[PDB]
Amino acid sequence: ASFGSFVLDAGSARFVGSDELALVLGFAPGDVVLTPAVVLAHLHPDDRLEWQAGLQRCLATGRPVVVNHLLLTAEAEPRPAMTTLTALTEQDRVRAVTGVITDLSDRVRRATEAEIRQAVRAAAATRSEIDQAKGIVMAAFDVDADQAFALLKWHSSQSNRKLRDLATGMIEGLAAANSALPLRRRLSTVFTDMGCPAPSTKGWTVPPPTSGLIPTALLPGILTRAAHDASVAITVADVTAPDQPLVYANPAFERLTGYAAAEVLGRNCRFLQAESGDPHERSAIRSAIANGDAVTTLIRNFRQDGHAFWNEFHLSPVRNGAGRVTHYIGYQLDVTERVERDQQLEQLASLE
Amino acid sequence: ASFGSFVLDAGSARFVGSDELALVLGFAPGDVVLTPAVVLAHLHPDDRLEWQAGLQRCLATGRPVVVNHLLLTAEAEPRPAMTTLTALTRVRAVTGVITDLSDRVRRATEAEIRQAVRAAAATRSEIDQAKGIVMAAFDVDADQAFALLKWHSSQSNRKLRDLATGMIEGLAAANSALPLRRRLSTVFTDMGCPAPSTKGWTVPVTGLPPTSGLIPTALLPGILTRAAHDASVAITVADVTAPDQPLVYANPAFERLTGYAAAEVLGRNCRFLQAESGDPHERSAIRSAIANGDAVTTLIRNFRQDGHAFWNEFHLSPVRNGAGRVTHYIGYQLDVTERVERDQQLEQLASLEHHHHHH
Ligand SMILES: Cc1cc2nc3c(=O)[nH]c(=O)nc-3n(C[C@H](O)[C@H](O)[C@H](O)COP(=O)(O)O)c2cc1C
Ligand SMILES: Cc1cc2nc3c(=O)[nH]c(=O)nc-3n(C[C@H](O)[C@H](O)[C@H](O)COP(=O)(O)O)c2cc1C
Repeated sequence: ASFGSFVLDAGSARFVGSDELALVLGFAPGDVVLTPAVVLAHLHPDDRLEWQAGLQRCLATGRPVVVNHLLLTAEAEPRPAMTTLTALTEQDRVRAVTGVITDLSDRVRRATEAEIRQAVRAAAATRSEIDQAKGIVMAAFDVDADQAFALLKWHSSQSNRKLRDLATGMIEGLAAANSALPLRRRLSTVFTDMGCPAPSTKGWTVPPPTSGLIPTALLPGILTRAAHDASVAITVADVTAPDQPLVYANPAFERLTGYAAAEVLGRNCRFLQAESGDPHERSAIRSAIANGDAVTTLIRNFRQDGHAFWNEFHLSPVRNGAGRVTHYIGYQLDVTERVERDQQLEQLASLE
Repeated sequence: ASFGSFVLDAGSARFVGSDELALVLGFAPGDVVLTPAVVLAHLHPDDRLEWQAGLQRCLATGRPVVVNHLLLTAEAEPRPAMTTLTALTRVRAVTGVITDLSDRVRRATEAEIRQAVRAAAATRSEIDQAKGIVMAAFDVDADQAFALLKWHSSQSNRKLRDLATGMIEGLAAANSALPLRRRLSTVFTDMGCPAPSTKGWTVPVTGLPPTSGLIPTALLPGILTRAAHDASVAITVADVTAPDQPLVYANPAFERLTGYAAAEVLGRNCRFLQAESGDPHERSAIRSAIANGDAVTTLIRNFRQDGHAFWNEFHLSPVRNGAGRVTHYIGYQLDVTERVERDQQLEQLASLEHHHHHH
């Protein structure tokens, strides 16, 4: 049960296994004729080449051999085992080899809970925190793990930083970042603070019966109050006047842009661009307004302070009783977070 | 594998020990003459009797023998060892193989620990990933994210590592159409965490009077009618002079938000968004504010025409005619689900903090 024995004759290859050998392997003594192939069968496949070689060398050299290996069990886990081999030399020639397979299970020393905890914590102290960085990126841009992984690799190349170095830098960079900024824009600044290229700034320009249940007399006060209280920016420009000046700006516009409604009347809305308006973008807007068509524009803008943001503003033409388009309505929206995410997908697409 | 061998002639008791046997015991081959008495001197007293018997047994029987024992080390703890004895056939001599199991035993222990570390390293990576997912999904720091993972592990009676795996697998399988915070919240509840709260509130409004700027007063109705029509947020008007405060205006942004066409809601009170599930106290708060001509903001649970729910923060602004009579009310509905979902997670952490401070 603990150990078994066999003998092989060099000349005739006659293998005689003992009753104990079958028992150490998981057999009854008489069940099977014990053979070397059967012995190898109950060894872990990693042990079979060395075990065979150990025997062949004992036959060729006659010196004793010891092989460390496992013993497979049909149901249970493998047990540590050892095989010793010795030879009988007749006239400087090996006549037979006797082998002894022993079960080392009773000599195994198991790992204490303490040393395991020490080793696990040592590894946990030296780990790369990319898994956390992976989770932050996937959730921040609502992308999957693979996509989040791909982005982190790209960002490292641009920063010329180790992949793990990017993970730590991003995490402690995000932690010290300004919480008042939205997350996606916060993360992009963390990446640019580490040498990654700033995101692109290019934009684009693309193109009521009446219920009668409101008294005509009461409509102006109702509609005036509605524009005042609306949570999105509303503006009106007199396209008949010099330089298409603004004639209305609601409080939401002040909040969005930092310019007080009073101190903006009479001016063209270009001022939101500071002195950084792109010429090609201006031509698209100017051409749209002159043509009296309805259009939507994505553009970068700036508040009365330096704070930049993406602005998707829609332009609606309004006619008078004569059918002449005399005013335009502008609907400004801060769409920074959508654009930040969409730019990351552009980046992933570019990796095709 | 460090081992040594010997051969012992039966009749003459001649003992031939290998150079390797000398080294196993702790001597260069030339330093010592190898005799059976020398071998036993490096075994522990308690092994000597069993070892001698095994050697005598293999001689008489000729049957293989194995003896477990120690090897004594000068100024060091003994090493585990094992002797194998085979006879060369009567018994002409016995071949012995003394093996030092010190290395094999040490490596097996080291391997068990390595496998353990790999298991722990895997469980740490998933917790770290889930920690990061929570951090950015709800925009909270790592301690808060980790605290919420511990909280939701407690509420679902799960171990933190099992929760982490469930959240990652579940989120991956969630419906991509749901905005992330709603999506993740339903993953926690699908795993046994209790459902989020449903109770809202109603508060007053804490400005400057409205003006129409420099819009020509004649063009104002057309200009601002167009404005309310194209605005991206919902706008509704109710006539509080008519019975049951019916809806008299609703812009397309309201139609997108609720799934109701204006034609099919004009003339009805807005309560239909509550789907007959309005909290009695919340309704009374709204009624009282309206009856008093107050400006209030209300958070309430609502449902589109298709039944799907959303958190609605809608502001109520009274409109007074020339004589000062409130004739209409304006409502601005906003889907603030994602914000509310974050506030609720933050609310769970703040509730725990208060508990720790005051118990
Ligand atoms: C009602 C209205 C609102 C506008 N709002 C914005 C805006 O928010 N941001 C912006 O960059 N341009 C806006 N524009 C465009 C500018 O006012 C300007 O007409 C356009 O950029 C062309 O500028 P240019 O005359 O310098 O080429 C708006 C135009 C109108 C008519
Ligand atoms: C302009 C306006 C908009 C409203 N919008 C909503 C809404 O979107 N969701 C909601 O639950 N209640 C809304 N209400 C409140 C209900 O229509 C109703 O006044 C309230 O539930 C009163 O309680 P009762 O229905 O029990 O009388 C609104 C009220 C007004 C005047």
